[PDB]
Formats: sequence, C-alpha cells, structure tokens
Amino acid sequence: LYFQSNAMAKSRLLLSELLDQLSFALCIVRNDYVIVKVNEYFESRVIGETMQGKNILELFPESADYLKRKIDTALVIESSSFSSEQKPHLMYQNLEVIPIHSEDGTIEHVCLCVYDV
Amino acid sequence: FQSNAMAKSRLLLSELLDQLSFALCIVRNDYVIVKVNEYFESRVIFDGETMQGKNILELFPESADYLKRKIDTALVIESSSFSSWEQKPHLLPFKQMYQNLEVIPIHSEDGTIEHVCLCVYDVTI
Amino acid sequence: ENLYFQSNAMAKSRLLLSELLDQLSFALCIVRNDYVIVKVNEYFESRVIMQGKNILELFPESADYLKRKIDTALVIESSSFSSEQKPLLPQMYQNLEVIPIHSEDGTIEHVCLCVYDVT
Amino acid sequence: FQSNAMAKSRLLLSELLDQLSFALCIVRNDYVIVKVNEYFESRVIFDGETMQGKNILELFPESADYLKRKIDTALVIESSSFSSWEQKPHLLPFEQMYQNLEVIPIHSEDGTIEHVCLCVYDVTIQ
Repeated sequence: LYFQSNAMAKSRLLLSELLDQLSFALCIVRNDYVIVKVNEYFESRVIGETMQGKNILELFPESADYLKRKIDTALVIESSSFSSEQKPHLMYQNLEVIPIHSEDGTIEHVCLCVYDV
Repeated sequence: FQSNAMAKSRLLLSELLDQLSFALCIVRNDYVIVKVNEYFESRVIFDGETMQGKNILELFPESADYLKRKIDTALVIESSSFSSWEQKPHLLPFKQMYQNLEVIPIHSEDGTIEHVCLCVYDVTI
Repeated sequence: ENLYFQSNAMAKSRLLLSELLDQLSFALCIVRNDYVIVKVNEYFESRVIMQGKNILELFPESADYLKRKIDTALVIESSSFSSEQKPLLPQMYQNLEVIPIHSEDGTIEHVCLCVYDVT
Repeated sequence: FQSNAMAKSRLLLSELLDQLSFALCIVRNDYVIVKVNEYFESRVIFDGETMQGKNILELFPESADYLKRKIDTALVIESSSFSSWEQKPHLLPFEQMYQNLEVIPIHSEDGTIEHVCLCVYDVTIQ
C-alpha cells in the first residue's frame, strides 16, 4: 500500500464492495399495476422486450397473488410494508412497498424494492 | 408525508448506484482473471465462476489486441492509466455515449506488478 | 454535467460519490454492559465534543433515554429501532438503532448504537 | 443469533464509508470556493457557510504556493492530475499515513475551464 497505484486499486475495490452491498431492485407501479419506472438493476437481473411500461403481475405470474396483495395493502392502508421464500425470478428476498401521494393526497403509485439476502 | 420521504430516498439511492456502477476485473501477469465484480458478470455472456482462472485475452479475442497493449503499458511503465476506449470492438455493451478504461498496477511486497486492475466506466452525453 | 469532455465525467463521478457517502453516513459506537464505549466511528467522533468513556457520562441530558434503550435490547435480546427523544445527541429527526452482541457463550456483553440524520 | 448479523453489517458498512470518504472542493478559476464537502468542513477550522465565495489561496495561505501550481497546471494543460501531497504543510490534518491530491478541470459548454474540482484522499501504510 506504499505505492499510489495500490491505494488506487484499494479504492476501486472498496467502492465495488460498497456498491455491490447496497445494490437493490427498484420499480414504480401505477395503481393499475403497470411499471412507469425501473432500475437498470432490476432490468438486468430478472426474467419480455423491456420492463418499462407493462404489467408486473403478468411478468411474474408465479407470485402475482403475493404481489397484488402487497400492493393493494399499501394503497388502501396508505403505509409502507416490509415482508420476509423467493418472490421474483432473479437465503431469500425482502420486499418493501411505499405508497406515493399525489399533490392532492391520493395514492396513484407505489414504490417497490426487493433486496437480496 | 413520510411516505414520499421514504420513496424519494429509495429513488435517489437507486439513481446514484446506477450512475456510479462500473465493471471491475483483476488479472495476473498472464492475463489470467482472478476476480470480477457483479457489474462485469452481468454484462458478459459468462458467469464469474467460469471466468476464474481464464485468460482474458483468450476469453475476449476481438478486444485482445487493444487490451494487451493497455495491460502491458501498465506493466512496463509501472503506473496507472486512464482513457476513453479507443478500439471499435468494446469489451462490454453499453446498457450517443462512450466508455472510459482505467488500468491500475498492483505491486507485490517485493515491488513487482503481479496483478493489474481494470475498470470500465460508462458515460452518456 | 456537460459530459462530452472526459474531465467533466470524472468530476461528475466524484461529486456523485461524495453525494452517496453523505447520504449513507451515520454515527456508530459500541458500548458494553458497563455503559463504557469500546468502539466508535470517525463519523461519530467528528460530530460530537471518546473511547473508554461512559456513554451516559458523556451526554447528560440524554442519559435517561439512552440507558433505557440500551438495557431494552439486552433484555429482549433483540433490536430497538426508534425515534420520541427530547432531552437527542448533537424538526430534523435522529433515529436510533440498538443491536445486542451475543458473546461466544450466548449472553450479551455489548450493544451497537446507530444514530442517523434526516432532512 | 440474527443480532450479530446486523451488528457486523453496520460495522462493515461503517468501516467501508470511513475508508472511502474524502475531502472535496470546487473552485472557480479565480480560486474562489464554490462548493465543498461536509467531510472537508469537518477537517478544517472553517465551516462551509464561511468558506463559500472566498479564495482558497487566502484561506490556506501556508499551502497557497503548492495549490496554485496544482490548480494552474490543470488550467493550462487542460487535464486532470493525481499525486501524493508533496509539500510539507498539508491542507488537511489527517504506522505512517499520507495524503493524495486529485485536481480535475471542469469545462463549460463553450469549452473554457471555469471551475476545477479538488479531492484530497487519505492513505495509511504499514
């Protein structure tokens, strides 16, 4: 580590570890279950043409029951959820669902985050 | 209220990680791959498992010429180098834009370069 | 952010890294049953005016709240993510996280403390 | 138990951020400070509010000579530079350790270099 090159490498390595640790899947779903926004991370690590602008329940029917509920919950109770095996075609995965309030106060969107464990 | 706060937070975090992500690979003197990061794995047809202990020149022959010169430069002048990617066959896909390549020598206890570190970055203009 | 020149890209890259670290930055120390501090963040030390001191002796106004939260974790043997604090450590909220540390035997000799900021 | 998984996790993260953190400062081409890290503030006598709209060369006079040569290099050769901090008085106050300095020019739409970025990195040997 006496050479500046080594220091440089260390940094790059550490940043790579930090980034790979915080890496998570993210998309935003409209209240008709369509995706208005997604991670390069989600798109590059799961399951046609592109995820942007289509149905989540139809993209992952293997967990469409589980998903509908977790989304439906958010927009009705209007709060975040946090769930505990595997819930996507990517020990397991954790899911987080945040409702997004419009300026009037109505939810028309939820944020979906899946974390690898 | 607190919901948009959480949402905006996850959104921001996500957007920084997407913009800071880069490919990283470590190779021996013989151009044998010893380490690779998740971003690298996901942008080549190969898994990191098969790539372990393979020669990067052999694994990517369309970029071998360019890559060898770049690695060899770092081995001989004994210092890191940073530049955009000169040669038309890119090692990695992009997903007008371009790619920077960084090459960093790793010195042994004795002083000699025994590994070198490659990082590829993606820029959109 | 006129990223056509390569120097501009590097500067963007650094500013972004800086932004991320600012975001993730938090205060961490580790105390034992004595309430003595045996480990602490550079972040923590650079943000309050430390190793070997008593966490309660250091922050007098908060001492009441701090003891509770520490002693909770070790009795439940589980974690305590919480906000509530009035008299916390140097509105703009500060969330607190306490995590027990099971020693080789199984009994808890330490807890981790984490304080976070929010805009 | 699960408790140790969380602790080690926070410790890991915490030690990663300690090692990746660096001081960052943007200066106009007349040496006037435009933007600065929280991490930079914490390690100088000044605070961010006070520093903004002031000349770096005036704020750290014992370092001005070295800093001007570094910033001017960027300004004239139109390129970034990276080296250890070579002058005896270090800008920032942090088993021997040493500091690295990176100067990066920033081009305007026109082409002209109107700001430069400064980043000070801390290394630790042995």
